[PDB]
Amino acid sequence: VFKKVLLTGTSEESFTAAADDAIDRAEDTLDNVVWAEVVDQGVEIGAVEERTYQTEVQVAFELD
Amino acid sequence: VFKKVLLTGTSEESFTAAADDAIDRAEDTLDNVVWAEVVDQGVEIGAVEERTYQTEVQVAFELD
Amino acid sequence: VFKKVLLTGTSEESFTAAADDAIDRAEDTLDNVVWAEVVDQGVEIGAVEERTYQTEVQVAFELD
Amino acid sequence: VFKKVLLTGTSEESFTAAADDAIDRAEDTLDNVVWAEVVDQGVEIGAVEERTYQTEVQVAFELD
Amino acid sequence: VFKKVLLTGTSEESFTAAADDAIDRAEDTLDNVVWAEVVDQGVEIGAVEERTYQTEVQVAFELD
Amino acid sequence: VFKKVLLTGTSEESFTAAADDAIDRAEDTLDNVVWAEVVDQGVEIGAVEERTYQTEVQVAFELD
Amino acid sequence: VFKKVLLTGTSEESFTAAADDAIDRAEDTLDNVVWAEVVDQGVEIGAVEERTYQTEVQVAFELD
Amino acid sequence: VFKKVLLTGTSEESFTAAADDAIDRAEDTLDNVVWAEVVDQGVEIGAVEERTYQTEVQVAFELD
Amino acid sequence: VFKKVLLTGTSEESFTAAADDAIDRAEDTLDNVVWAEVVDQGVEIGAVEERTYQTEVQVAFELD
Amino acid sequence: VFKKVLLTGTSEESFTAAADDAIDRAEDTLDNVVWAEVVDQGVEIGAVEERTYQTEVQVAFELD
Amino acid sequence: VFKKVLLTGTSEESFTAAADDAIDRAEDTLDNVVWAEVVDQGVEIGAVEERTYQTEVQVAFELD
Amino acid sequence: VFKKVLLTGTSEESFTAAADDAIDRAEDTLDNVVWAEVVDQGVEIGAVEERTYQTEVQVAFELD
Ligand SMILES: Cc1cc2nc3c(=O)[nH]c(=O)nc-3n(C[C@H](O)[C@H](O)[C@H](O)CO)c2cc1C
Ligand SMILES: Cc1cc2nc3c(=O)[nH]c(=O)nc-3n(C[C@H](O)[C@H](O)[C@H](O)CO)c2cc1C
Ligand SMILES: Cc1cc2nc3c(=O)[nH]c(=O)nc-3n(C[C@H](O)[C@H](O)[C@H](O)CO)c2cc1C
Ligand SMILES: Cc1cc2nc3c(=O)[nH]c(=O)nc-3n(C[C@H](O)[C@H](O)[C@H](O)CO)c2cc1C
Ligand SMILES: Cc1cc2nc3c(=O)[nH]c(=O)nc-3n(C[C@H](O)[C@H](O)[C@H](O)CO)c2cc1C
Ligand SMILES: Cc1cc2nc3c(=O)[nH]c(=O)nc-3n(C[C@H](O)[C@H](O)[C@H](O)CO)c2cc1C
Ligand SMILES: Cc1cc2nc3c(=O)[nH]c(=O)nc-3n(C[C@H](O)[C@H](O)[C@H](O)CO)c2cc1C
Ligand SMILES: Cc1cc2nc3c(=O)[nH]c(=O)nc-3n(C[C@H](O)[C@H](O)[C@H](O)CO)c2cc1C
Ligand SMILES: Cc1cc2nc3c(=O)[nH]c(=O)nc-3n(C[C@H](O)[C@H](O)[C@H](O)CO)c2cc1C
Ligand SMILES: Cc1cc2nc3c(=O)[nH]c(=O)nc-3n(C[C@H](O)[C@H](O)[C@H](O)CO)c2cc1C
Ligand SMILES: Cc1cc2nc3c(=O)[nH]c(=O)nc-3n(C[C@H](O)[C@H](O)[C@H](O)CO)c2cc1C
Ligand SMILES: Cc1cc2nc3c(=O)[nH]c(=O)nc-3n(C[C@H](O)[C@H](O)[C@H](O)CO)c2cc1C
Ligand SMILES: [Cl-]
Ligand SMILES: [Cl-]
Ligand SMILES: [Cl-]
Ligand SMILES: [Cl-]
Ligand SMILES: [Mg+2]
Ligand SMILES: [Mg+2]
Ligand SMILES: [Mg+2]
Ligand SMILES: [Mg+2]
Ligand SMILES: [Mg+2]
Ligand SMILES: [Mg+2]
Ligand SMILES: [Mg+2]
Ligand SMILES: [Mg+2]
Ligand SMILES: [Mg+2]
Ligand SMILES: [Mg+2]
Ligand SMILES: [Mg+2]
Ligand SMILES: [Mg+2]
Ligand SMILES: [Mg+2]
Ligand SMILES: [Mg+2]
Ligand SMILES: [Mg+2]
Ligand SMILES: [Mg+2]
Ligand SMILES: [Mg+2]
Ligand SMILES: [Mg+2]
Ligand SMILES: [Mg+2]
Ligand SMILES: [Mg+2]
Ligand SMILES: [Mg+2]
Ligand SMILES: [Mg+2]
Ligand SMILES: [Mg+2]
Ligand SMILES: [Mg+2]
Ligand code: NA
Ligand code: NA
Ligand code: NA
Ligand code: NA
Repeated sequence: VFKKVLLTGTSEESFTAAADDAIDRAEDTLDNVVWAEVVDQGVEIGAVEERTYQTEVQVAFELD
Repeated sequence: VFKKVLLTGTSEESFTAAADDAIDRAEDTLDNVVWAEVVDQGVEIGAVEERTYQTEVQVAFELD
Repeated sequence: VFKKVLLTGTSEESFTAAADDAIDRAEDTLDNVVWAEVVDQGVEIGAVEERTYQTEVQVAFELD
Repeated sequence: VFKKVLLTGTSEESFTAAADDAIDRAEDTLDNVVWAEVVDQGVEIGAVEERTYQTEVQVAFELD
Repeated sequence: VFKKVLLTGTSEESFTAAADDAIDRAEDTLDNVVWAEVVDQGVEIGAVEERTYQTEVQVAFELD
Repeated sequence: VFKKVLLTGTSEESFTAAADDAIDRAEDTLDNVVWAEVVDQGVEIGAVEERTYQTEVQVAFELD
Repeated sequence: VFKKVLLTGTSEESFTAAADDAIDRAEDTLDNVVWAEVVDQGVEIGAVEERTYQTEVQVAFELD
Repeated sequence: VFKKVLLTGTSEESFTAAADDAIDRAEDTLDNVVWAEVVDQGVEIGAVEERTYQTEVQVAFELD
Repeated sequence: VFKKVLLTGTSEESFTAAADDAIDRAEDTLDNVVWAEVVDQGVEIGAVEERTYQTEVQVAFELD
Repeated sequence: VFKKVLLTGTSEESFTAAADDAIDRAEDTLDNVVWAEVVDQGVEIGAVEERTYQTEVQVAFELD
Repeated sequence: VFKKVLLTGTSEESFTAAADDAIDRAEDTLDNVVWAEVVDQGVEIGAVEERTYQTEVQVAFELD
Repeated sequence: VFKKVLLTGTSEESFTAAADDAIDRAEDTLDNVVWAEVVDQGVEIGAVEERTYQTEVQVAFELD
């Protein structure tokens, strides 16, 4: 059985790095992270010093 | 990093109040709730005394 | 077996009340109305005296 | 010919009132506003004093 | 309030049995599982001995 | 001209049999049922003795 | 209150004429047909003498 | 950079001609119109003398 | 078993004729073309002498 | 690099077996079939002796 | 009230840089640009010297 | 007439480079590749040495 958690990563560099940011967080607290599916991307502009890229992923991990 | 939990709030009054019901629950058990996105709305009719409005939200909260 | 009918309710007050308007109509002519799913919302503005909120629902009822 | 503008209204009270907020703004600056279609709803929580309901609408107006 | 968890069940027999596999897992660790919604189905072919059917479900459970 | 009715079939056995349940019902009351399109699947769990599979279909029938 | 019926019109000439075919049928049996929304288009090729264009519409009519 | 405007054209003749109606309007007031994407089609029936076909397009134009 | 190929037809006349253009091409090189499903429509404007209507279809053909 | 082909399998027994029918066909003519994603399901009723279940899959295979 | 404009940025380097290209343009002519949502990505290949990445964004800005 | 093939490119570096990987493959075996549309992105994590970014594209090429 796989379970997914819906995480939004951020990065001041790129959409790819914002995906990695979410995946890094999942791997910090979850065992057996197997894949991620991009479900949304955006950019925070007027509440941040630099533009922040965001990539939202469903991060899948195998249960047990 | 933001994480979302997928909650359905209920209310006998309105769709807005059913959204608040889910958000209240998230704020009970989660720190740093930042926003909610409506993903579905419905009404329970024939298993309840009064019509119950339901609003399903992805409730986003900042990790750490 | 459940069947759905696709109804748009209207109200000069709110989206919730426009949903109720469609559900009321379904309950007038159908037995065993069990639930409704919101599929669209809109507002009629320039052909009405007051803004009219509209909520379109799939209203489910149990057959037999 | 109709044209649509994509507006997000806000309200501290309800999703219906947040729709009205966007429609009010369209009627301030546009002639012949005829209808609005709800395309999204959400709630701002952790950057506001009170929860703020948001309703995003495509507001249609007749050209000429 | 209902909460959903996004689980992918697997089975070497059928899509229905892969749904049951996810639901079984939810019932192992969650109280008050009330319903599941199918959101995706697939088949793993070239990394398994036998084809494995997969059914991804949002499994809803009542909070409290 | 074809018309569709939106029916949810149920079964304690499988998604396929729940589709048949809706189609059987359509064929009971309609002439010239030609095809069905699956639009949703789910499982009722916590209000039934046994899990009940549900398959929602648009059942198409030729008018005249 | 508006209700919609989901009809597929056919024509050997065009998608527009296939829409009219469904609308004609609705106007034959329904009072107060107000609008139609195109939801799908297709072409039947290998079971017909000539290609047949099909346009599927939700045909809306005002109740009462 | 391209920008899109969301226009609904109308015609008493066809969906193609309703698309042209929106595109004509865009070309009246915009320079460098490059393409259009159909996003919706419908028919106005019960508020017009003759059925009116409508085609909604995102009309893209190159900025500068 | 049916297979689909994803083709975009073009025409200087209409969306229907652009669908036929793709279907003609499929029938040139494929046996047993049975149906087509419209998946997108658009208009090329600023790189062509005359506006070109485009209709994208999944063209289904029976294998064997 | 993976490539997908869009196949509809059929079966007089079940949706799972109709998926297998498409996958079998892909494995007949393609090397390195790795997975399939269900994209649609339906039932042919009024042109067949027995109801025929259909499952449409994107069948993925590794190139080279 | 927020308003969105639908812009496609281009870049010969990356999808992230194509998003920035659209956002830069919005910030050139609009005050209070607050966020952008990615709605599509593509690559222009056979009408350009080098591949051009494109990222289409809804760019949101606060009115007033 | 344009035809599309549905390819998933991979890269250990970025989503943009994974798109290029699919496009490179299409240009290896196809003449007149004109554009690509991103339809999905993901990351393979727990079956690879390094995270692998994947970008799925519909790659369009002109027939003849
Ligand atoms: C993808 C994305 C979507 C956003 N959507 C909203 C929104 O709908 N409403 C909103 O108030 N702020 C939104 N924001 C945040 C906005 O940019 C700003 O930080 C907040 O408005 C401050 O309260 C969004 C930010 C991002 C990156
Ligand atoms: C939005 C919504 C969707 C529902 N969908 C279903 C359904 O698909 N099948 C079902 O058995 N009950 C459904 N119900 C519950 C139904 O109204 C009733 O309470 C149950 O059927 C009792 O078992 C739904 C209720 C709501 C509010
Ligand atoms: C949600 C919604 C969508 C509508 N869409 C259309 C449309 O696409 N075309 C149209 O002519 N009128 C549309 N109208 C009606 C419009 O506001 C006006 O009453 C009619 O144009 C009068 O013929 C719509 C109204 C609502 C509430
Ligand atoms: C519907 C909605 C969606 C939002 N989405 C985002 C988002 O994707 N990323 C983000 O940083 N903030 C988002 N926000 C804003 C967030 O709540 C907060 O105000 C900002 O993060 C401050 O920078 C959103 C707000 C709303 C109301
Ligand atoms: C529904 C489904 C979707 C999949 N999608 C992907 C994918 O996008 N990329 C991938 O590398 N593997 C995918 N796989 C796994 C693939 O079949 C194989 O096991 C892995 O490629 C091994 O690394 C998928 C498997 C299933 C069942
Ligand atoms: C596919 C599916 C969806 C459902 N969705 C809802 C829902 O949104 N809200 C709800 O109260 N019950 C829902 N139910 C019914 C739920 O399981 C239970 O029977 C009712 O909550 C009893 O009132 C659903 C059941 C099914 C099978
Ligand atoms: C838009 C459209 C979709 C169709 N889809 C299917 C299908 O999924 N399966 C099928 O057997 N026939 C389908 N057909 C019918 C097919 O062309 C042929 O008439 C039947 O296969 C005969 O049994 C479709 C026809 C049209 C116009
Ligand atoms: C595509 C389309 C959608 C429409 N949707 C609506 C609607 O949701 N509600 C409505 O009142 N009128 C709608 N209308 C307008 C309706 O036909 C009639 O002109 C108005 O109801 C008059 O107020 C629509 C018209 C078209 C062409
Ligand atoms: C439906 C449609 C969509 C198009 N989308 C794009 C696009 O996203 N980017 C682009 O550069 N050109 C696009 N074009 C082509 C554009 O009109 C023009 O021919 C090219 O920009 C020349 O390089 C599109 C054309 C059509 C018909
Ligand atoms: C999923 C599915 C969808 C279909 N859609 C259509 C359709 O849109 N139009 C049609 O003529 N036949 C359709 N058919 C075929 C229909 O049942 C019948 O075999 C044909 O109408 C014979 O020409 C479909 C069949 C299936 C299984
Ligand atoms: C995302 C994207 C989508 C496009 N879609 C189309 C299309 O549907 N039809 C078309 O003629 N050109 C399209 N083009 C443009 C195509 O690559 C080429 O520049 C034009 O065909 C020249 O007229 C598209 C380009 C991009 C980047
Ligand atoms: C976007 C993406 C989606 C995937 N989906 C699935 C899936 O649904 N089921 C699965 O078994 N593996 C999936 N995988 C593959 C998974 O990560 C792992 O390699 C396989 O499970 C090994 O059999 C996917 C991989 C990617 C990159
Ligand atoms: Cl989710
Ligand atoms: Cl828009
Ligand atoms: Cl329907
Ligand atoms: Cl495809
Ligand atoms: Mg930096
Ligand atoms: Mg988002
Ligand atoms: Mg009360
Ligand atoms: Mg729901
Ligand atoms: Mg009042
Ligand atoms: Mg509507
Ligand atoms: Mg107040
Ligand atoms: Mg939003
Ligand atoms: Mg076995
Ligand atoms: Mg999946
Ligand atoms: Mg049994
Ligand atoms: Mg459902
Ligand atoms: Mg003729
Ligand atoms: Mg169809
Ligand atoms: Mg005329
Ligand atoms: Mg519309
Ligand atoms: Mg001509
Ligand atoms: Mg297109
Ligand atoms: Mg048998
Ligand atoms: Mg289908
Ligand atoms: Mg360079
Ligand atoms: Mg695009
Ligand atoms: Mg490297
Ligand atoms: Mg994918
Ligand atoms: Na989730
Ligand atoms: Na219906
Ligand atoms: Na817009
Ligand atoms: Na394809």
